[PDB]
Amino acid sequence: IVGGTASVRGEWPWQVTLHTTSPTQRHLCGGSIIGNQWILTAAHCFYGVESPKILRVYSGILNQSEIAEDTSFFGVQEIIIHDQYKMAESGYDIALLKLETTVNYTDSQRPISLPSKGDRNVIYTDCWVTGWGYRKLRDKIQNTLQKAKIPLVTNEECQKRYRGHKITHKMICAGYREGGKDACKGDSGGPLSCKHNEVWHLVGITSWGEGCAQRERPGVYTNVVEYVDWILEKTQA
Ligand SMILES: *[C@](=O)([C]([C][C][C][N]C([N])=[N])[N]C(=O)[C]N1C(=O)C([N][C]([C])[C])=[C]N=C1C1=[C][C]=C(Cl)C(Cl)=[C]1)C1=N[C]=[C]S1
Repeated sequence: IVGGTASVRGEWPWQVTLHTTSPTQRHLCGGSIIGNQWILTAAHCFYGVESPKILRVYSGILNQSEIAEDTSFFGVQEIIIHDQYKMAESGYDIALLKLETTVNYTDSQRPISLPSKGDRNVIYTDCWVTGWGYRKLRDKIQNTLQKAKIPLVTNEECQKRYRGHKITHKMICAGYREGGKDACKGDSGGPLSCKHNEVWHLVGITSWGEGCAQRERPGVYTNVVEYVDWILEKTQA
């Protein structure tokens, strides 16, 4: 996260850090608890990933340093990538992680509510992007979970900032005209959480963008509300 600040422990209880154990363990992407055994994240996070066996999901984390060899984690039983996904910039950058065990909800770990189709006309004015991602284009994973408030921008506007791409209705953008605050490398798969009516809603999934926090270059996120039926379909046993 660029231009953000340290989060308060348990402030974003649905936020998980997805680690890979290959070649040595390291943070790979962000993700969001949406079910007792379901993590919603970004499909592009799995480039090269051949098996769920090398994945480890850690919940209730604030600092990466909390994560050691003796720290409990959730194994991944299945990786479900949208069959229409090809690359981040094209869309359908969404994926589900079916955990090998169920998450016991608590103040440090609980699920975030999915947006409702009737919530497509709502104007979210209190959105935040979070992650252990880069603070600078060429930096490294951050120890403490960062947060940044970022206003949403209409797709028409986003399109103007990305004339080389096609911004579809299954995408949603957020950023400041002058940049300064944005998601960056390592925040991918993480949530774009918007508080509406005293309830936090998973509005988007950190997907892509040109550089980080650049002026006139909003971050592009997967528009979650467009995938509620897909999510129901893939999670319904
Ligand atoms: C994600 O942490 C980052 C988040 C960056 C979002 N940036 C922003 N709001 N300014 N994701 C990517 O870098 C995704 N991605 C891209 O955004 C582009 N953008 C073009 C316009 C330059 C290109 N390629 C990717 C991409 C990166 C990595 C993989 Cl493995 C794949 Cl398949 C695509 C992370 N995503 C992966 C690791 S960190």
